[PDB]
Amino acid sequence: MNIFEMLRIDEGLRLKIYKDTEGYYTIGIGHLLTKSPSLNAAKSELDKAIGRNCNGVITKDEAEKLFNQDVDAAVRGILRNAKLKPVYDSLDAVRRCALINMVFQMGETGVAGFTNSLRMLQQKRWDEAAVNLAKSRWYNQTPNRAKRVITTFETGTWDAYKNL
Repeated sequence: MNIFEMLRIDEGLRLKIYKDTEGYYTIGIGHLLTKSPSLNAAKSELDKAIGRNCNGVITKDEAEKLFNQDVDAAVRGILRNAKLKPVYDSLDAVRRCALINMVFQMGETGVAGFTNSLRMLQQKRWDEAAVNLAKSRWYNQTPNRAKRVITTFETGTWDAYKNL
């Protein structure tokens, strides 16, 4: 299993503009288009993103291209982030994937906000960190996905996804 397969399980794949769990216009593999309520603003962003008139629909290839960019930008974001980089550098390869997954879902800023949990992960206090992470709007709003990520940080294995 790798970051791509992991995120593919968590976000799903949709070839038609859709509304995410927060009600925002999304496409492909969790690619947020706009927080705006206008489906038109969404279609415009979509076209801007693919470089063609898509009329709200994209191919699998297009979805994958977007997904590659997004994973890439998530990693680069963590690496440029003064709060995130040290954590990421301290982690093993599996746990690194769990942090990338949070960043992909909630953005750099959002994750950078989990101060206490970040400190615990750095210190390698797995159990304590799994507990602190669960005390968040994130966990309450998308509990099954949060559980999988949290299990990944707790164990350092892909068990939560071997299921899936």
